[PDB]
Amino acid sequence: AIRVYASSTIGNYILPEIIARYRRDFPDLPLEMSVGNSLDVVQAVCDFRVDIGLIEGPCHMAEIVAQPWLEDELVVFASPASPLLEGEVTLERLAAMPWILREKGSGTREIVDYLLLSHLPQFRLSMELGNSEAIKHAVRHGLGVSCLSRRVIAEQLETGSLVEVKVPLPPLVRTLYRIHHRQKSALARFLRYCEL
Amino acid sequence: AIRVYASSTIGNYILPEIIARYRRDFPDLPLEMSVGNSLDVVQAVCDFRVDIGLIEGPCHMAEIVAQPWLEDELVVFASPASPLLEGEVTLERLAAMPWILREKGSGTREIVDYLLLSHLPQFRLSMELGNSEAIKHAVRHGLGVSCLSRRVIAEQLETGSLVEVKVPLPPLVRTLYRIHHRQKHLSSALARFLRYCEL
Ligand SMILES: O=S([O-])[O-]
Ligand SMILES: O=S([O-])[O-]
Repeated sequence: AIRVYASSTIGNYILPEIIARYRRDFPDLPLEMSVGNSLDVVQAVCDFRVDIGLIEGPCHMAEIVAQPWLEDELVVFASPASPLLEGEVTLERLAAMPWILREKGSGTREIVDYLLLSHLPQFRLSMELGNSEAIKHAVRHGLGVSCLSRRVIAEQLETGSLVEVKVPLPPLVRTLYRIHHRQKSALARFLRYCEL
Repeated sequence: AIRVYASSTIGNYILPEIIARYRRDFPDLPLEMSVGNSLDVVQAVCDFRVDIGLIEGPCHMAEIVAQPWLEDELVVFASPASPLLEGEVTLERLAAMPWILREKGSGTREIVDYLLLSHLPQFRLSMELGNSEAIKHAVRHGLGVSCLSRRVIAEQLETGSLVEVKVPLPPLVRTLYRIHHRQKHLSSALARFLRYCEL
């Protein structure tokens, strides 16, 4: 049996298909998947409840072995009818927007705090939501702007109900990590399917 | 000064359109939205942390006033390659498929257990997932079968990545409840927001 805990982006937009490919080639092999945020994954790995954990924020703990797994780009997005789309986008223009952010303790919020909102002086924090679907649908209804992994809003980017905003910053690329406890099981068979 | 705590189905697929229309005609008034599961909302209203709660499961707590608000139709669904799609679907066939269900404390978990899972004897619980999106894509890739609100899987029901399964049972309709504390009856500004939540 394998126990995997993934953060929101991974557990909802990367992991389901991997399990499909895994349980296709290995039926009768158990897999219990749990999805929370990056903090919940880290604490669940520390408690010896899961075998491996997949996080989208950093993790600098002595008892945790973190290895880079995939790359992921966060994007500022807005509704197509947003005034931010017309004209040159600057830092001061982005700080003046109503930002809908993920709760503190999520990897998305921590990374965007480091790469983006760190340079938006006194950015207006309009709403804090505990999941990215509520953030996605709020932004597409013109309730503000946000920053999420491209995997979360991919379908809405192609459909058109959400438009990527050109940010005057280097691309907001982040690393998704695989973690496990140092002091801690057919994982090699499962880790095969997490390769590109 | 209005704070609303809603469950995952309501917060993700209903409230955004309402709040947008509300902030359009009333841009001044503040509006704080929080989304969790049904137990999150119930516990928050009991603790006076939020003015009103919107849930997708029953709530029978003593000092919580629950009133039906909307109706919501749950759907048994699977991938286009499931054996549940053809023949007469029976309860023994349904119980024999891998069921991906929500975590306990979700209104969806409690309602499908009462209206459906109670009638599938010895159903296999393949997985338990904390959110309906992971469920939606797990079944979309073929991991099994589940039951979610039609609002959650409407996009996929359209394109065909997910297919509705006919259940030999009455249509699985649930009631979305609006709750508040028996001690704190809702204010007048809160009432104006409720007009926008109605059909
Ligand atoms: O769920 S993640 O954004 O930590
Ligand atoms: O998240 S809901 O099912 O309470």
